[PDB]
Amino acid sequence: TKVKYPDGFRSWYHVKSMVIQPGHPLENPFGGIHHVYANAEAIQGLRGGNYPDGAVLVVDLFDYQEDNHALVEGKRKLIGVMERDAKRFSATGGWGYEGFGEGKPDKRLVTDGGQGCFGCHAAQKESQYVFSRLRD
Amino acid sequence: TKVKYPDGFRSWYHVKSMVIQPGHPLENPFGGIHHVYANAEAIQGLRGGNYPDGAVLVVDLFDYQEDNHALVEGKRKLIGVMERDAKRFSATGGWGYEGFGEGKPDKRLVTDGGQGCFGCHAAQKESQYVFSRLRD
Ligand code: HEC
Ligand code: HEC
Ligand SMILES: [Zn+2]
Ligand SMILES: [Zn+2]
Repeated sequence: TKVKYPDGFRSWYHVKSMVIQPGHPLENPFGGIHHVYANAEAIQGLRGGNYPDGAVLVVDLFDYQEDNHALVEGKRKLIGVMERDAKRFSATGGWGYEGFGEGKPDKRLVTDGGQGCFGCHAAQKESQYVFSRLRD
Repeated sequence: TKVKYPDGFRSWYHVKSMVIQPGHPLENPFGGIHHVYANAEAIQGLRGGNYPDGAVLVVDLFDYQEDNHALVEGKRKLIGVMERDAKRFSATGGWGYEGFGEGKPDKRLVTDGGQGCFGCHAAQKESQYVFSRLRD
């Protein structure tokens, strides 16, 4: 009942990106440039299907440096991972919630079995707990 | 002698992102959040392998909006496209250069056979006229 580290996530479908700057309510700790990645299974959910067991969403969070009016990606801060399993992750609405510090499998960030993650993602129950929207 | 519209580039490997903000010397026309994509052939060349003919790099440029210390992706402004053909695009260092307004296949932008594009990209002869570097 631990989220598997999503090996190869970096080769998945890039869903969207956002910059969270200092002053954002979520600055600690989602401050930075982030990219959302979906595996094949998660794409079915993003396209308007039911999220199937084995869907994985990853949010990939980088530091950035403001250099002469460019924001330039620096070090990877962490990844967030949502792993679909309606049974095993039933306590958090069928998604397993995990963080990996610097995107390393040995740096698990989640210490409450994902209740805090779920507490915010709950606001999106009607879109199956996923904020990101597919775009061209 | 024309660069093909890179159908499906949104499914390709996401190489990197950067934000160019007001004040940047390249604000016209490179202002916004841009995402770099690489097909399989392009990935070979980015890894320090060589670029096969049919390698395609895309730079996907979005407008952004400020939204309470978040930069949020808005409308697509354009895509830039580099298509590898050592012989056919030999006048511009073996890469064909094209822009598509709003990434629409019908809004081709380049009028000088890509000499303008190649001029800036020539700074990067040492790495085959590619600025982007693979990251983790
Ligand atoms: C609100 C106060 C949040 C808490 C606590 C957590 N997340 Fe979150 N998450 C949030 C938003 C507003 C977004 C969308 C960002 C965007 O670019 O639109 C996200 C996104 C994710 C993603 C990408 C999938 C998606 O739902 O869009 C993942 C994989 C994700 N978040 C995981 C995650 C984990 C593991 C958390 C606990 C450590 C967590 N999030 C907390 C808002 C909030
Ligand atoms: C300098 C003033 C530039 C001119 C004119 C053009 N491009 Fe460019 N390009 C430039 C930089 C500094 C970068 C890297 C951006 C980053 O995030 O690192 C790019 C990138 C591209 C890419 C992605 C591949 C790469 O080399 O990194 C493509 C596909 C690309 N640019 C195409 C392109 C075309 C078609 C142009 C003429 C319309 C063009 N570029 C002009 C700098 C400059
Ligand atoms: Zn403020
Ligand atoms: Zn600035």
